[PDB]
Amino acid sequence: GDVAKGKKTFVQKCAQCHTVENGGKHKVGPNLWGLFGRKTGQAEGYSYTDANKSKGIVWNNDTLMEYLENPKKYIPGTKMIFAGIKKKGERQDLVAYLKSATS
Ligand code: COH
Repeated sequence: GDVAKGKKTFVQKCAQCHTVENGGKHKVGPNLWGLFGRKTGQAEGYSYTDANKSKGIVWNNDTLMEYLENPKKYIPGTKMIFAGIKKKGERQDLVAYLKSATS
């Protein structure tokens, strides 16, 4: 995807609740450094719902694309209150940015 477009999407729709840099702070939601290839609910020092800790899947392109379309459908009980990025292209560019900015 397009990293520069995904970045703007992240700043507009995600930054209020998340940081991406290494050592970044937890805001409403968890810092996302190291997200890819890791199981759900594993950011150090963040208090996740039991649902986000137990989903049990590994975050990658496939699972993040599904999740970001409708967070609560994928993780029922989640405290991330956000409707989702409905357009596939916008979601793909956002995943491209996340992959680039979290490692
Ligand atoms: C109003 C707050 C808010 C918004 C707008 C938002 C917008 C977005 C966003 C924008 C499209 C992106 C890319 C993300 C991405 C994520 N968020 Co949020 N998140 C938010 C609050 C949270 C919270 C809170 C959690 C933890 C949920 C839980 O523990 O159930 C979270 C969890 C997540 C996770 C799972 C982390 C993990 O399993 O370690 C990802 C990925 N996210 N979030």
